[PDB]
Amino acid sequence: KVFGRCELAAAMKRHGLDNYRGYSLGNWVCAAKFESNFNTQATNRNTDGSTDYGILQINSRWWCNDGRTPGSRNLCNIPCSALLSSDITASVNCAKKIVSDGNGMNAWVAWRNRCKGTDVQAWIRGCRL
Ligand SMILES: [Cl-]
Ligand SMILES: [Cl-]
Ligand SMILES: [Cl-]
Ligand SMILES: [Cl-]
Ligand SMILES: [Cl-]
Ligand SMILES: [Cl-]
Ligand SMILES: [Cl-]
Ligand SMILES: [Cl-]
Ligand SMILES: [Cs+]
Ligand SMILES: [Cs+]
Ligand SMILES: [Cs+]
Ligand SMILES: [Cs+]
Ligand SMILES: [Cs+]
Ligand SMILES: [Cs+]
Ligand SMILES: [Cs+]
Repeated sequence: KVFGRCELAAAMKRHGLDNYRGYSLGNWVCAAKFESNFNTQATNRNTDGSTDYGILQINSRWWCNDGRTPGSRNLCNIPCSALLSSDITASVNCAKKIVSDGNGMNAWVAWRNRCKGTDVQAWIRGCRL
């Protein structure tokens, strides 16, 4: 599923991500825009052999099992395919664990490089939330 910007903002809020660990909803929408262009089915292979899955491009190295990432963990206790669903619940639940891991949203390199410190409220401007 390719979400609309306001559509995704609303889903993320519904799932409790708005201000989770102090990160406003715009931060989450901005990260999804640059991670997946809002497409739940986004996959991207990393140089190390791990793969990133879904709207927030969650990495198999730590967070989900794909069966082909040697020496990895599965700390969200999910198959990585669950992160590609049109329903975002599993991605949001896993992202809550990731953002709580010590480095906040810097866990997402694209958030750090393209969202961090910007007018992230623009990503939710105009949305009925
Ligand atoms: Cl929308
Ligand atoms: Cl957009
Ligand atoms: Cl915001
Ligand atoms: Cl594996
Ligand atoms: Cl594990
Ligand atoms: Cl599995
Ligand atoms: Cl959803
Ligand atoms: Cl933080
Ligand atoms: Cs990647
Ligand atoms: Cs790419
Ligand atoms: Cs790649
Ligand atoms: Cs990525
Ligand atoms: Cs493993
Ligand atoms: Cs596990
Ligand atoms: Cs789970």
